[PDB]
Amino acid sequence: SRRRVVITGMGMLSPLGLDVPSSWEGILAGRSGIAPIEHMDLSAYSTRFGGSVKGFNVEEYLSAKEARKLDLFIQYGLAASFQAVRDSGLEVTDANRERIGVSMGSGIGGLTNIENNCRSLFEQGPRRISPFFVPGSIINMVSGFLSIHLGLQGPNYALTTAQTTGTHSIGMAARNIAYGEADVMVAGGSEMAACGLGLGGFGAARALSTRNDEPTRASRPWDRDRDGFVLSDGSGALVLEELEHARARGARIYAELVGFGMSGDAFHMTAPPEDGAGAARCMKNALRDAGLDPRQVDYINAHGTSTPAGDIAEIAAVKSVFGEHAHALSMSSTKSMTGHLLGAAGAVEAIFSVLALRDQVAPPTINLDNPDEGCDLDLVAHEAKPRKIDVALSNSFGFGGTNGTLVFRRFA
Amino acid sequence: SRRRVVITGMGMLSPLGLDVPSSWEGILAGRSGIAPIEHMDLSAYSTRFGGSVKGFNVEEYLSAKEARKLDLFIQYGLAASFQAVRDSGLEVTDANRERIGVSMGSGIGGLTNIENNCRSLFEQGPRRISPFFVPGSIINMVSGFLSIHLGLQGPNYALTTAQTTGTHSIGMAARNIAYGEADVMVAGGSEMAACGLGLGGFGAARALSTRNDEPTRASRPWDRDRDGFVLSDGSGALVLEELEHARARGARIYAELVGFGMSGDAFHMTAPPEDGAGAARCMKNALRDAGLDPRQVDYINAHGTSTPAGDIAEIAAVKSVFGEHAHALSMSSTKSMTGHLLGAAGAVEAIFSVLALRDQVAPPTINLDNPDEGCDLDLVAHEAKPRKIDVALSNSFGFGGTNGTLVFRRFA
Ligand SMILES: COC(=O)c1cccc(NS(C)(=O)=O)c1
Repeated sequence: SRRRVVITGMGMLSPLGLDVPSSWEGILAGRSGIAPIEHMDLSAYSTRFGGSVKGFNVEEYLSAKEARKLDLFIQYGLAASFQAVRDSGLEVTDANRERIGVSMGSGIGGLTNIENNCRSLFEQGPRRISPFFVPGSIINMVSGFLSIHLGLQGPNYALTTAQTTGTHSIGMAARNIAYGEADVMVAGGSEMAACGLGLGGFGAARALSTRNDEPTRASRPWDRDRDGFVLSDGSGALVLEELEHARARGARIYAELVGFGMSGDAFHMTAPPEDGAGAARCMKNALRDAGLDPRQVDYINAHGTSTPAGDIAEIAAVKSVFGEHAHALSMSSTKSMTGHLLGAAGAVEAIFSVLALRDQVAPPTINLDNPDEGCDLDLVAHEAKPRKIDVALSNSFGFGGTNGTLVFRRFA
Repeated sequence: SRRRVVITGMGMLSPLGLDVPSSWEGILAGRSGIAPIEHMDLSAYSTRFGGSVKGFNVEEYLSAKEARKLDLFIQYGLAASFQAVRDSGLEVTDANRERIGVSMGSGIGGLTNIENNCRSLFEQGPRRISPFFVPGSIINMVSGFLSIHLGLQGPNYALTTAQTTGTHSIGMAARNIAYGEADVMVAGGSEMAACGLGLGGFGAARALSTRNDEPTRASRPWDRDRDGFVLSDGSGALVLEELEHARARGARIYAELVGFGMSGDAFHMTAPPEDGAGAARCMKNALRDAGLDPRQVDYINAHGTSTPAGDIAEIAAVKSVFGEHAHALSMSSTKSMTGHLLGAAGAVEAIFSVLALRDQVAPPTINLDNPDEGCDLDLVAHEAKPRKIDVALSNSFGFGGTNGTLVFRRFA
């Protein structure tokens, strides 16, 4: 019978900071982490900026010897996972190791590593392919390398549901705990798709902002002048814990995870439907799961990708789910500042939602100068809004029309 | 209390055939799907063979427009899903479409398209990358495209847990039904890693059989002359359905999925431990989930990959779990014949496990000419064995020490 799941630990790499509090500081100040990309030459690309992780030192977590074998996406997952576990103060013993698992997801996984090894194969032949290519690049190795390093013998898996990976990864880890399969899960995602194939691939789709000359203003969710999403890199991890297990060890509890919703648009491979019908079905699943009256929802951390079609469909989905109460809650897209971390977006945004609850403040949607046709909600334009937040909601929407919703609330 | 989950439809592309009955005819006759890989220069490669899908006609499934947009691994999963849905007799309606979801996974995803779009990027630059590169290539697009073609609005996701993908996909789909989030799920996996990056990547780790001279004898699980796994292509898809829902529409029920177990080894990135302690915990977990005593098990579809470390760890884990019953059960590796479909291994093997229940026969381990040290179990060497099978287990172990077990039971 269903058990309660709380957040005891969190960890992060974002374009705004090398940890949770440095990133959060940035969210509330309305700072941008978007800048021209330097690790490669992008003069042949229509988009030349992104949300880079700045000054990451992997040797704060791992040996240079192991780091050399692993794609940045894994290094980012491990970094945030280590932060989360440390921040929970949990000690892994023989008594508990079978009851602690991990679910860290990614959309694309180790694409830099695959690109480079493709370069070696086409330039020099198959004998130049790294022996570490596969285990150093595949999406499930954040879960595997984390389990090897900490000795987690619990459920060990990884989702790839594109831009919804983070939300789904957290939600299903919660179901693991709630229904007895584990007492603790390390959950979230990591992405690093800032290579030629990513910026080029999203380029060819015409899916990205091309505001090369003002990169900090490019991601402008619900603004009339938005021209696509901003590609960003990073990681989010949370320690999810069964409540009594958290109590029994005097764990500091940030919030409760009360509800998780999934739905498929069954509409289009890449475009969300204009109405947000699938997003609406997903949010309703989440509220029912949480046993809530929708008027209890105080903050929504929107997906808010800064795409024409994506942003407007959220507004419809929300108005549709929350009727007149749509006008009373506060909804923001932190992707105004971080950009879109793809498979990591749901993970870092889950953490912002939990810190919104702890600090009783809605983060801003920056660059929202001229809200677009029908974008007439409290979108927290420009500046953080101190306010009462008892129940917070994090949405994610991805290619394949795959939707995920997380519901958190204050815990007493 | 939990809802019972049965199998009402199954679908497959394998190296043994273009559907289930053809595949299963191969398995029981002990035929091999392994052969030199064609229309592809493997001169510079230590491995020149594997399990191809022979004669696949995607225009039976998709228009040529929509098949050109999609990586072969998506084509293969869609073919298995469409087969499985057809095989179930299920009718999708506005009344049930919110209760039908998809969890089709992949280990590696769209390598072939990454290779080809890479060729474009290096030779000619980023402007030659396909607009459909990203959505044509990412692992969740079997779930995505299937949901769009059939109007499935249920839980829509994808796992990627390396060689455990297929087993985890089916188990977690079963969970979605058992606990009332869906009444039907299409679950399993697909893979097409028979490109340069795949043969090269697994080549570079010396993980592959190089018995180039006798490709049909290369896969020889538990035989003393084994020298690594054979790389194979294809897909498996099962329609999972809540029992009362199947019964109401008078569906043919193949068998019941009664148990699902997971564990992590927390040992090595690619090698299991010697004693299979992790696989042991995973099997124990599945049998507990099924309310089953180990003595009740009759058949095991092994992971049985034909690696030296992997084949022997599995024997130790079967001896540790089953003790005095370990020689009475029958355990064969159908990879002896199909080779290793990686993410799709668990799905076609769940199907072979369901048909071992239907037809009351253990598939052979072919090539088991000389059992190795301590490989003294009933491994069904050379030839299919008719016998009593009430309960059958399917095992999948994966890079990152990610373990998954499914327990099937006869239905009446
Ligand atoms: C996966 O383990 C569970 O116990 C469980 C129980 C109930 C529902 C679910 N849904 S999910 C997490 O697979 O999306 C899982």
